[PDB]
Amino acid sequence: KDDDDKLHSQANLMRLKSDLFNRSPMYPGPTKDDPLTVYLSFSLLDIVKADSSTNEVDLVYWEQQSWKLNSLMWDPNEYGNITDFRTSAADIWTPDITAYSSTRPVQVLSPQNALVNSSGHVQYLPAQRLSFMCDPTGVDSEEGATCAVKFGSWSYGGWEIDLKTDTDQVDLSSYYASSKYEILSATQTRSERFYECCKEPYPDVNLVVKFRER
Amino acid sequence: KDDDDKLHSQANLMRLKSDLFNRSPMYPGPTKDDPLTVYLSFSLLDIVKADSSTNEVDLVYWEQQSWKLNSLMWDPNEYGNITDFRTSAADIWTPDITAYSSTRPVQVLSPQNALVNSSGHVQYLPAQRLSFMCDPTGVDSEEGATCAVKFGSWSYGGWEIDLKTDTDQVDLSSYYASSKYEILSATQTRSERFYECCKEPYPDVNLVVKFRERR
Amino acid sequence: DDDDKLHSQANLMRLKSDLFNRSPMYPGPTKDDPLTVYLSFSLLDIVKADSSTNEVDLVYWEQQSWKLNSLMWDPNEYGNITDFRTSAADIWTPDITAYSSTRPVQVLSPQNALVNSSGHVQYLPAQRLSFMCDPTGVDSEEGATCAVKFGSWSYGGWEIDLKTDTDQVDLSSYYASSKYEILSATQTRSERFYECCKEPYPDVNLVVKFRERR
Amino acid sequence: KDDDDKLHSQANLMRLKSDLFNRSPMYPGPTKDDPLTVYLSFSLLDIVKADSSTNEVDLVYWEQQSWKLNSLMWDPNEYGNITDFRTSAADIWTPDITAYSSTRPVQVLSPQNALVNSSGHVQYLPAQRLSFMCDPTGVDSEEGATCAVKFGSWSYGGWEIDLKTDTDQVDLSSYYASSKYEILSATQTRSERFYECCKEPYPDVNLVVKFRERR
Amino acid sequence: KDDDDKLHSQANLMRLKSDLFNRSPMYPGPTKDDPLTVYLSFSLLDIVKADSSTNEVDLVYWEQQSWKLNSLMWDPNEYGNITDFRTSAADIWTPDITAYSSTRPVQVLSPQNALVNSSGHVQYLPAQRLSFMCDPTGVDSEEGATCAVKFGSWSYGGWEIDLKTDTDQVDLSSYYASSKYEILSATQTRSERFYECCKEPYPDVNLVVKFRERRA
Ligand SMILES: CCN1C[C@]2(COC(=O)c3ccccc3N3C(=O)C[C@H](C)C3=O)CC[C@H](OC)[C@@]34[C@@H]5C[C@H]6[C@H](OC)[C@@H]5[C@](O)(C[C@@H]6OC)[C@@](O)([C@@H](OC)[C@H]23)[C@@H]14
Ligand SMILES: CCN1C[C@]2(COC(=O)c3ccccc3N3C(=O)C[C@H](C)C3=O)CC[C@H](OC)[C@@]34[C@@H]5C[C@H]6[C@H](OC)[C@@H]5[C@](O)(C[C@@H]6OC)[C@@](O)([C@@H](OC)[C@H]23)[C@@H]14
Ligand SMILES: CCN1C[C@]2(COC(=O)c3ccccc3N3C(=O)C[C@H](C)C3=O)CC[C@H](OC)[C@@]34[C@@H]5C[C@H]6[C@H](OC)[C@@H]5[C@](O)(C[C@@H]6OC)[C@@](O)([C@@H](OC)[C@H]23)[C@@H]14
Ligand SMILES: CCN1C[C@]2(COC(=O)c3ccccc3N3C(=O)C[C@H](C)C3=O)CC[C@H](OC)[C@@]34[C@@H]5C[C@H]6[C@H](OC)[C@@H]5[C@](O)(C[C@@H]6OC)[C@@](O)([C@@H](OC)[C@H]23)[C@@H]14
Ligand SMILES: CCN1C[C@]2(COC(=O)c3ccccc3N3C(=O)C[C@H](C)C3=O)CC[C@H](OC)[C@@]34[C@@H]5C[C@H]6[C@H](OC)[C@@H]5[C@](O)(C[C@@H]6OC)[C@@](O)([C@@H](OC)[C@H]23)[C@@H]14
Ligand SMILES: *[C@@H]1O[C@H](CO)[C@@H](O[C@@H]2O[C@H](CO)[C@@H](O)[C@H](O)[C@H]2NC(C)=O)[C@H](O)[C@H]1NC(C)=O
Ligand SMILES: *[C@@H]1O[C@H](CO)[C@@H](O[C@@H]2O[C@H](CO)[C@@H](O)[C@H](O)[C@H]2NC(C)=O)[C@H](O)[C@H]1NC(C)=O
Ligand SMILES: *[C@@H]1O[C@H](CO)[C@@H](O[C@@H]2O[C@H](CO)[C@@H](O)[C@H](O)[C@H]2NC(C)=O)[C@H](O)[C@H]1NC(C)=O
Ligand SMILES: *[C@@H]1O[C@H](CO)[C@@H](O)[C@H](O)[C@H]1NC(C)=O
Ligand SMILES: *[C@@H]1O[C@H](CO)[C@@H](O)[C@H](O)[C@H]1NC(C)=O
Ligand SMILES: *[C@@H]1O[C@H](CO)[C@@H](O)[C@H](O)[C@H]1NC(C)=O
Ligand SMILES: *[C@@H]1O[C@H](CO)[C@@H](O)[C@H](O)[C@H]1NC(C)=O
Ligand SMILES: [Mg+2]
Ligand SMILES: [Mg+2]
Ligand SMILES: [Mg+2]
Ligand SMILES: [Mg+2]
Repeated sequence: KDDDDKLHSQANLMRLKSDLFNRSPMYPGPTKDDPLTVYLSFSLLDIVKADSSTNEVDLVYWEQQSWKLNSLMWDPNEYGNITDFRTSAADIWTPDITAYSSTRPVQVLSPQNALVNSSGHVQYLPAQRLSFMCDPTGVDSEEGATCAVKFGSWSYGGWEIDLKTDTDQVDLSSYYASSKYEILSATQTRSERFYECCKEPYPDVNLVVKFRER
Repeated sequence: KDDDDKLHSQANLMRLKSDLFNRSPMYPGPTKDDPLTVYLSFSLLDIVKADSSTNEVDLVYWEQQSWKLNSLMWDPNEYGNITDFRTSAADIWTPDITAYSSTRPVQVLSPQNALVNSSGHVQYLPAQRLSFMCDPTGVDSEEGATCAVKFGSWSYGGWEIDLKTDTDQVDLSSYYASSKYEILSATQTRSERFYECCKEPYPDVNLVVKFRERR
Repeated sequence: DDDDKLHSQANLMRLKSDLFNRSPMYPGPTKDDPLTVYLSFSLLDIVKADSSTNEVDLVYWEQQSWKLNSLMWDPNEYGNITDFRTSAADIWTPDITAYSSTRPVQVLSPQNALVNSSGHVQYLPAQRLSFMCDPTGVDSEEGATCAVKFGSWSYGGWEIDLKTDTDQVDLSSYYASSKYEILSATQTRSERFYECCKEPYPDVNLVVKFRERR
Repeated sequence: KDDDDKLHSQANLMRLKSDLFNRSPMYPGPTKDDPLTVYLSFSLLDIVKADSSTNEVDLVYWEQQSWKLNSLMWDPNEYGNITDFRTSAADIWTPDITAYSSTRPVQVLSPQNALVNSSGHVQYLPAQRLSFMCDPTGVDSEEGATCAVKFGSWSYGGWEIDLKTDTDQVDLSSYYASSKYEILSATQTRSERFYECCKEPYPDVNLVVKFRERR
Repeated sequence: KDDDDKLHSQANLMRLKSDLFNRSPMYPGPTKDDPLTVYLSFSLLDIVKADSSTNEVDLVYWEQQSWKLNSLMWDPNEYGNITDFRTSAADIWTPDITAYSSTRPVQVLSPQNALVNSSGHVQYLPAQRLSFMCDPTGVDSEEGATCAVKFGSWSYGGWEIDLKTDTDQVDLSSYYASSKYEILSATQTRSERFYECCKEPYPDVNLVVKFRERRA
């Protein structure tokens, strides 16, 4: 009936995945000769705690990571008109973006699952709680306090992975209104850094947040 | 013989799980062409802590999840008139339902097991302790504090996974009599979210709790 | 005697291979193959009673024991081995939970079971459980009282039956210098029934009367 | 060259590790017909905290375990004259020795790796942080306070696993000079019990620590 | 075309990793007959907390580790002129190197991935947070406190793994300027210790740190 169509779609999905993760090897990761661009964007849910005894602030946020792999492309016509699929992030290569000034291991607040689609684009959007080095002086004033945290590849330079922000403005829309702290401003900026060691540029995305007690 | 029956019974179950799990590849997940409906529900047990300095609350509750897969269906006459069986939750596909509001990784307080039966209905009922953003303010008065947390699939829209609920009434019959906090109202409310960007519905269940200090 | 030692080990490996490799792991109890599990508690310490969260922390040993026909053997075929120790991971274990725990149960002991030729299993693991309790009275003479129910999570009385050896919780191992004194501890079986759905459910109720020491 | 010496070096070890682990099953454990002697010795590094509110003390120490297995023996002449090698603690069998009074799961501060040598002796030294039941009362005085914690096999009796101890003196040579607590005495004593149940003796090693606030 | 080079790139590196890892057995570890030198280097980041009740301190740093294995070499010519690659550190051998005075299990703040190059050199650099035994006394003083922590192999002696440092100067350039505590000095120094038990040396690197409550 109509639900035989349900079967073919299940069968078609299995088949696509098989073609992708079994018939073909897992991605070795970007190389100088296969540079990759990773798009990074932040949405800030809560500032849970600002600790002036340890100088550590706790953020809860979503981090949108996306990038494209030719290895992940397919023609939806051969696979029953499937233009995408959800999958565990264990089954696909994921980038090593990390907070550079984490003071604690990051806690993952969301299922770790990615969306892949026919163009070979991947959307990974992990929700997480980060503790990072922040001195909150003046959080209780009106001018407020400001803390920065940088994100980027741990093991890869600009010639292998390239960071870009699609928007310079941090997304404040889902932030918690009844949170102890209120956001004056938050901005995600991209930078490039150099070392005498090597001529390769090293990108980071610097997250700057201004906030006060509420 | 009584023993011979116990024997056949077992073998039957092994064969049955074998047919589903070994012989067919585990279910790939829902698609638009093959949507899934998940029924949620909540049973309240304890509000353990309300933290005024961080604005977080600790809740201990049962979250009931149900769904149906044709893949899990079988004929009881085929396998010993077995109408249902228990299984480890890692043996079956489970839905990526998550509280969108959590401040700490959820902790599981019970075995992870699911009931499954002949028509392919899965029943999963994890006990959990959750910390989420809430404002305790006013919990020391008569009106109490009201807090809320949204649950829904993290990776899936309403055209793949659709959220539903038995009732709008949270189950308090199991709530801890001696808890530091007493519960005034508790509700589970469904809604669908729509974005500028996309035509697809994004459902959630909204758990709303009204609570105050016990004395 | 060396050879005798080598033959004892060969025998044990062979007995083990027959159960966990020759035949596939027990699917668990059912209506037509029900199981009885005996529970007995031994109370070690009450480490903390928190008045602010209404939580109590306990250290205790939980004796679980049961019979499985698939675990039987005739010692003569196997070098007169009448019992062995095994990793609890290797055998089906009943799913018994504290119903009113407020944290994940912490395991203090190696998880290892005793099996013998009649097919009886004995598993005792030391745990720290924190659960829902009202401490008030703990600073009085009469003392505070708390209770926790233990039973199966996903099985009913028709599949798993609960039973106790005695109604007397064992205090013989209870820490003398503990912050809290144990006035009484009882362990009582009860069956939960419904008008609605016809299958009994069991549980064992650990009730503890305790006060601050003087 | 001096390279060839290194290649045989590696190959003989890979070879030796394979003959023990791959071509032979893992040791089933001690039995009444095949008993094993375990040596337990302690070295104290720190007493981190005494908590007078819960009556628990937190201790950092090395626990040295030694035993000899016939199935770990080899002739050095036959592999490269290799008399010993380091392996992951998970590759071999380990005795299950536990603090009987621990109030939290133990935390390992060190890699888990053992040393094995040609006569079948194994030496395993995990650095651990343990919390055990102790009443700190008197730790602010001159006599200090005294606690004890028994270690032993959880699942095996004296006819299967035989506990012995190196010294009655717990090694203080590595203890931390600047600790909030000074150690007056630390001793490790072997002991055995009997039960109404059985004739088989149960050994434990009793670690008794006397300490007081340094100042 | 342009994308052809891309493929050969991907294929080449999958082939290289296959020859080293799936074709050859993971390295058995150093031996007295095949010893190894690991270099340690420290870059100090934050002293997060100093606990004067328990005398433990919490520290954040990067620890650079490098060694060389002949078994990890290749000719870049046979292999598309790949001169190095990134990999998970679970796929290679890593030295067991522990802070000896740790009071709580080390936490890792970064991805455990390591870089390997055609000469055979391996370079591994985790961020960690360490609780270790230190008495913060006179951290109030303008003169500060002083603490040290030892690092070495847990299971290996000096004839199997020899421990070295590139500079006796700890790298402070990445230190957090707004930290509760300021760094007066940090040194990293190689020690060697003999026991009666054996005539074999046991190396360690000592990290010595003098800090005080920051006043800016
Ligand atoms: C390998 C670990 N990795 C972490 C680093 C760390 O980067 C940062 O922390 C950082 C980056 C930009 C701006 C500020 C940064 N920063 C600080 O330095 C202080 C605080 C932690 C912070 O936010 C990421 C980028 C790069 O790795 C691809 C590094 C650089 C690559 C290259 C550079 O050495 C000159 C540098 C590394 O030192 C090691 C490498 O040597 C092979 C590295 O550890 C980081 O140094 C900042 C830096 C490398
Ligand atoms: C994959 C992660 N996922 C988590 C999200 C997040 O859900 C929520 O946060 C949320 C949902 C319903 C009601 C309230 C929610 N909420 C908030 O938004 C903040 C407030 C405190 C709260 O609890 C749910 C499921 C959906 O994807 C199935 C999302 C939407 C799908 C679609 C939507 O774009 C607007 C939106 C996503 O941005 C990603 C996609 O962009 C193509 C997503 O990350 C979440 O946005 C909130 C939203 C997607
Ligand atoms: C898998 C979840 N499971 C946990 C439950 C939980 O039971 C209890 O918590 C409980 C049982 C007896 C007495 C008191 C109990 N109790 C509470 O209810 C909380 C309070 C702190 C406490 O101790 C165990 C037994 C049974 O499952 C075998 C349950 C019952 C079986 C049946 C019953 O519903 C009709 C009931 C369930 O609601 C769901 C089931 O529907 C398939 C269940 O979730 C638990 O409800 C008590 C109850 C089921
Ligand atoms: C299997 C778990 N195991 C832990 C036990 C418990 O050991 C102790 O805690 C202990 C031992 C000696 C002296 C004092 C002990 N002790 C206390 O019991 C109080 C105090 C907190 C403490 O540390 C040690 C090992 C032994 O079997 C290896 C036990 C005994 C073997 C035998 C004994 O039955 C009485 C007893 C067990 O009950 C189980 C067995 O059933 C036949 C056992 O659980 C422990 O009983 C305390 C006792 C067994
Ligand atoms: C595998 C355990 N191992 C850890 C050890 C532990 O290291 C230290 O604690 C340590 C080492 C050098 C200098 C100071 C150390 N130390 C202290 O001991 C106290 C102070 C806080 C500190 O950091 C590392 C080096 C060596 O193994 C490579 C050890 C020594 C080799 C030899 C020595 O015994 C005579 C000594 C060991 O006792 C056991 C060994 O016998 C197999 C060992 O456990 C450690 O003893 C310190 C010591 C061995
Ligand atoms: C699959 O995913 C990628 C990434 O979202 C899609 O590429 C984007 O598609 C939108 C559609 O308008 C464009 O606006 C974007 O410019 C495209 N790239 C980016 C990063 O902006 C792609 O179209 C999707 N394809 C399918 C079959 O669904
Ligand atoms: C197997 O599982 C399904 C799912 O619960 C059962 O279908 C339910 O049956 C109950 C009892 O009559 C009804 O109240 C519900 O309306 C049904 N579904 C739902 C969504 O609640 C089915 O009855 C079970 N089969 C057996 C063993 O009787
Ligand atoms: C295996 O252990 C069980 C106990 O766990 C033994 O069963 C005991 O049998 C005796 C004699 O009938 C009873 O007195 C005990 O009550 C039983 N145990 C308990 C506490 O229920 C069984 O005998 C052992 N197997 C063999 C044959 O040695
Ligand atoms: C199923 O149940 C019927 C009784 O209702 C029984 O007679 C029949 O034998 C059972 N089927 C099998 C295969 O045992
Ligand atoms: C030990 O074995 C090695 C390698 O075969 C050999 O070269 C060496 O001579 C042996 N030692 C002795 C004393 O024979
Ligand atoms: C192996 O270690 C044991 C325990 O110390 C010892 O008796 C023996 O001398 C050692 N033998 C070798 C080959 O090193
Ligand atoms: C690899 O490592 C060594 C040590 O850093 C370095 O000197 C050598 O140049 C590197 N090989 C290259 C350049 O690819
Ligand atoms: Mg028959
Ligand atoms: Mg013989
Ligand atoms: Mg040769
Ligand atoms: Mg070509």
